[PDB]
Amino acid sequence: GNPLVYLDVDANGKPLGRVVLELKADVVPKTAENFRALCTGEKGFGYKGSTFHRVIPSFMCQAGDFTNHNGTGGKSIYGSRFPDENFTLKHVGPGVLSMANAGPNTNGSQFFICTIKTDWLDGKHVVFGHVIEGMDVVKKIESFGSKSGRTSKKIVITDCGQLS
Ligand SMILES: [Cl-]
Repeated sequence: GNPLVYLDVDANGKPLGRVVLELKADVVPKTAENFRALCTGEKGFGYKGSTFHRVIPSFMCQAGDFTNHNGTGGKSIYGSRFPDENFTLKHVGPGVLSMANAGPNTNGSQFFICTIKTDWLDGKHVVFGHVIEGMDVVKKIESFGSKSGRTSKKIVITDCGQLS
C-alpha cells in the first residue's frame, strides 16, 4: 500500500515527538516517491537535520529546505525542480501534507503541513499526503510560529525515515 513515513522533531534541542505521514502514491506517485526518498536519505541527501523555517499559526508549518534552511533552497531526487503532478487531492483541513512552491512546476523538497483548511491553495500546490499520527506535535510546532513566519524556537527534524 501507500508509504508511511516519519519525522522526529525537536524544539530548542528537546524532542516534541513524532509526526507520521501517509503518502498518496496511488494518486501522486512521483511526488510521494520524492518525499519518501528524502525521508530515508537513500539518495545521499534529504530531510535529516533540517528545519521548519516558516511557521504561521492558524495556517501551516513549512519545512524541507535542507540546502539553504530559509525557503530559497532544496532539491528533489529527480533534479532541482519537478512538475506539478496533479491537483486531484484538496487542502481539506488540518493535517494535509502539500508541496511548497514558487509558481507552477517548481516543486523541489519544501513542503508544508496545514493546521486549517486552506482552499485557496487548491489547484496551485500539489497535495500528496496527510498526518496519520502526531497532530499534537504539529500543534506544538505551530505554536512556535508567528504572523511573519519566523519561528520563536529552533524546530529541527532530527530523524526521519520510512515505516512501511
Ligand atoms: Cl523508530
